Amino acid sequence: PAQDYRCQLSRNYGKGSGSFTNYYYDKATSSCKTFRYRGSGGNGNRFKTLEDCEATCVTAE
Repeated sequence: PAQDYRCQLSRNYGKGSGSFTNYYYDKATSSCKTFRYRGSGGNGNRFKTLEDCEATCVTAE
């Protein structure tokens, strides 16, 4: 669960200014969940889908 920093990076949080809603890999649950991404200040490892996120992070390990 740490092949590369692409399985780490930042999540920021995702309050939302315009809200896009993408996924991010939350390393408190070690799984991909969603977040508004904010839009204007989304400083995180954005993932379009969790199946994409899980692919690299969760399944490539």
